[PDB]
Amino acid sequence: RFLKVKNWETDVVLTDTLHLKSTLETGCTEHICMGSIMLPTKDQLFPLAKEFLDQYYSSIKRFGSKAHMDRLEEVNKEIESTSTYQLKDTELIYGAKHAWRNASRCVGRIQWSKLQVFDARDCTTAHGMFNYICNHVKYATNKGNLRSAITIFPQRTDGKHDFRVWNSQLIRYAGYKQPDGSTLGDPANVQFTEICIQQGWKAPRGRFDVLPLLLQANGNDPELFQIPPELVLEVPIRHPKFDWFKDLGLKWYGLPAVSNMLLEIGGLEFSACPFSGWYMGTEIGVRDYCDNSRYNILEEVAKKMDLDMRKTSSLWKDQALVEINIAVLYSFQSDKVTIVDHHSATESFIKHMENEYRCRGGCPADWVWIVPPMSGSITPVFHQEMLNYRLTPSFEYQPDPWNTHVW
Amino acid sequence: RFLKVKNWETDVVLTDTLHLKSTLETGCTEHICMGSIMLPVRTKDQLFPLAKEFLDQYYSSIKRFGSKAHMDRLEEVNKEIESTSTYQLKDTELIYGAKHAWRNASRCVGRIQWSKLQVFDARDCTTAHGMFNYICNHVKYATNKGNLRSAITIFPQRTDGKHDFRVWNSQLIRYAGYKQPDGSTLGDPANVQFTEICIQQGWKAPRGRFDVLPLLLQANGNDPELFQIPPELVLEVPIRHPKFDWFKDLGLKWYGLPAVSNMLLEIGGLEFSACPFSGWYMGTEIGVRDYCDNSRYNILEEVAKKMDLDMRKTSSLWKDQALVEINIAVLYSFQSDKVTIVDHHSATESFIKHMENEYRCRGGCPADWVWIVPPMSGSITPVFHQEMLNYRLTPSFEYQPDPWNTHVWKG
Ligand code: HEM
Ligand code: HEM
Ligand SMILES: Cc1cc(N)nc(CCc2cc(F)cc(CCCN(C)C)c2)c1
Ligand SMILES: Cc1cc(N)nc(CCc2cc(F)cc(CCCN(C)C)c2)c1
Ligand SMILES: C[C@H](O)[C@H](O)[C@H]1CNc2nc(N)[nH]c(=O)c2N1
Ligand SMILES: C[C@H](O)[C@H](O)[C@H]1CNc2nc(N)[nH]c(=O)c2N1
Ligand SMILES: [Zn+2]
Repeated sequence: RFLKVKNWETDVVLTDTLHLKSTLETGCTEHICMGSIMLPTKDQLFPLAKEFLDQYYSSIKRFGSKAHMDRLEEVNKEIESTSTYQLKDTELIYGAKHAWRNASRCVGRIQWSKLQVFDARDCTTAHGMFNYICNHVKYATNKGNLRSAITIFPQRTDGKHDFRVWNSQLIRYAGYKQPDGSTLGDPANVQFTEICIQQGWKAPRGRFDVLPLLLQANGNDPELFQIPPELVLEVPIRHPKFDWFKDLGLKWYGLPAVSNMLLEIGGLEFSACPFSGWYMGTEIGVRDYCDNSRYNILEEVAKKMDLDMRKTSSLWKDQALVEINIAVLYSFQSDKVTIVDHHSATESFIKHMENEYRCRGGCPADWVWIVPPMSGSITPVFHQEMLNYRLTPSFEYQPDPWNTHVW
Repeated sequence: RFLKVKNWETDVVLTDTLHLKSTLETGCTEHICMGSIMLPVRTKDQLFPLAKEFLDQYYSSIKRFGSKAHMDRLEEVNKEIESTSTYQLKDTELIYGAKHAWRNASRCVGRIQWSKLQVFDARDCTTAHGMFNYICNHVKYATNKGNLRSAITIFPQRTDGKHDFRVWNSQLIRYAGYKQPDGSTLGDPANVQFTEICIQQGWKAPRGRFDVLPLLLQANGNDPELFQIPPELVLEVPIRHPKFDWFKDLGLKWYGLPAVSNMLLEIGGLEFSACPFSGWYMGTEIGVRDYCDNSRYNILEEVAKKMDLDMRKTSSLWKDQALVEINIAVLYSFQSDKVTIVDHHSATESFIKHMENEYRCRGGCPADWVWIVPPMSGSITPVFHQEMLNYRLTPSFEYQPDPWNTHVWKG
């Protein structure tokens, strides 16, 4: 019931007590581990509220206070009357920060307490949503000196008045299927791109077309908006040794901003809660550029390097992979856009774990997602045992809106 | 019940039914995933159902389920159990069992080869000297002058837990580690404790960076005895790089034969506590883990210096760059010397095909993603994108405690 995790590089052992507070389920059982699977009423509401308010009031050293009891009573009375309840600003900010703190798949959580929370609960329309999002984008970008932020739209009511950002991320490149049979731009975004066109977007059929926002307010029909180009900071990718690299025509955007997840706080559900931090280099250079079902540039790069691509054992793929990731980091750094390499980031995370174990009694972590997609065992997280469990508040996946939407 | 796994690169979906035959536990619960945790004398009572489960599987596999031969065998085993408190496997059952333990090993990427395993029956062995002879023969057969052949040698099963056969070496061939008074380490830091035991047991250490350890062999629960594997049987490979000529001067080599000797083979409830097995190396085992772990030979710095990489900031990815060159060198050396080796691209691609074949023919393939994905370049291998289900089937290979912690010394 008290669990130990070992680091096999350092022999440091940590003891986890925090998992006992866990409430949501894992997908795993005593007979089967699903650790590598990517996607495994009033009566319901009050214990969730209580659960949350207890941890909130504990966090401010006011557990068992009159203010605690009063709030507990006030929320209880409000649920009986209104079926739901509204969070105080203080609770909202606490909840969002802790959702991030509890994100077991996030290597960047050392930063969790430094998060700018934009309260957009007064938003009523898609145009309003657009305004709020432009402001988020500009604030977070900060001329390349990135700052973590979340913008939080009104909470779910009856599920028929959901606010949704249809984009999976605030900033992404379009995807187009060619009559050539091939794929132009980002293959991951082909279907979403069609929904944009079908809803009226005039696509420029390029390779790096920043997508438009598709915004849904109050359960109404979604609408299209274009982020001001001057608010989308992009970085042309060059290599600090290969002059030819620039001719590949690669660029990426500076702001990673996830917009499709569900924020759950104290039983309440925030269906539209876009959040952003800054990139770890491998996200772009390993996954975005080298994934086979993505931009898949390994072959082109290798040829420019004149590698023997006859036999896998020459490790030409591995060599190109490194150089591509070198270029990414170099290009962001040169243009003063915040970025972190996988060594720095995993090193920070180990320090964060040790802090969390020391100050909270644990840190839920998903090894499968925490270990970088390149050079795994030369990062300290590879050698770190991690316990994965679900704490609340949380960010959760939710179904894409086009499957759910009564049009 | 049915379970789906998805490959996120291809959208290929597979359906697992095999997990219904799972017995042993995972360590996980509905509240916690222990998927990245490294680690987790039997009564007649529990033994016969374990025997029966096994014998049912065996007779199904040879398409004689329910046959008179099947029924007589169950009969014969049941009686032998209630009479002698244990039982003996037939040669055929032993071979079937060993192959399936490998086939079931969810942490092994090399399982496409599982049906080609040479099984050496060493159940007639009685002394440590006899163990030595068997192990030399295994090493010679498996090495095959560089054309490596998978093999396993199976020593007598556990009886009361007081007469265990054990190979004290974690692997048959491995380099010594020596801790210096200044705190530095000569050789393989992983093997310091065991090296110290060997020395205490009377081994004369040459004290170099690549000293092959002697074998420490325990028969019938007696105190272990030291033996030196004939050097001419230990195939080694000097590591050089195809373009960097200074790489040879790093003075690196490795042995060709990876042979795990510290695990326990369970077949039909019987426990084989000494069952050394061998295959051939995937390059990253040596080039990534052995050479480049901070806790092992740790050569990243020296290599990076000789390549003259910018090492002042990690963002140059000097470590990643050096790591690739080292791994090219390992593969290059082995291939040049005609010693069997496989790269992590070939091996993972072969595993995916094996896994899919297993799903179609067997209804599943238990696999541990955390171990299957190679320790470099993870997502440019197809296993990274493959959802996997991890569960435990028997027969199986299991960890067991280190013998120096449990052994009762006779003196
Ligand atoms: C500030 C620097 C940050 C870094 C370096 C970072 C890094 C990462 C990385 C590399 C991943 C894996 C994503 C993937 O492979 O697709 C991830 C996942 C995740 N991050 Fe962080 N992140 C940062 C900020 C944030 C913030 C501000 C939040 C929320 C407020 C957050 C919440 C999450 C969540 C919920 C996941 C898992 C999402 C999923 O399961 O798909 N991150 N992060
Ligand atoms: C023939 C070529 C083979 C290849 C390329 C191969 C590859 C591998 C690799 C890379 C690992 C991970 C090792 C580590 O990271 O320490 C592994 C683990 C394992 N292999 Fe295979 N292997 C082969 C043959 C065999 C054979 C012949 C057996 C048994 C009959 C076997 C059983 C296992 C088991 C039980 C593990 C898990 C070890 C543990 O948990 O410590 N393998 N294999
Ligand atoms: C907040 C944040 C910071 C950071 N460094 N990275 C992220 C993820 C950004 C991202 C950006 C993006 F465009 C796509 C994805 C993942 C796509 C869906 N997966 C599940 C296949 C993620 C988010
Ligand atoms: C049979 C076989 C084939 C193959 N390609 N590889 C192996 C593993 C070889 C090996 C050889 C070795 F010396 C050490 C290890 C791992 C030690 C335990 N870890 C947790 C530190 C493994 C075994
Ligand atoms: C199947 C497997 O779970 C899938 O490929 C995962 C593996 N680990 C990952 N880790 C991160 N950080 N991001 C990912 O998209 C994935 N994909
Ligand atoms: C903590 C973690 O489970 C540990 O470092 C594992 C990770 N995956 C591995 N995978 C392989 N093949 N071999 C290993 O030793 C490990 N070590
Ligand atoms: Zn699990």
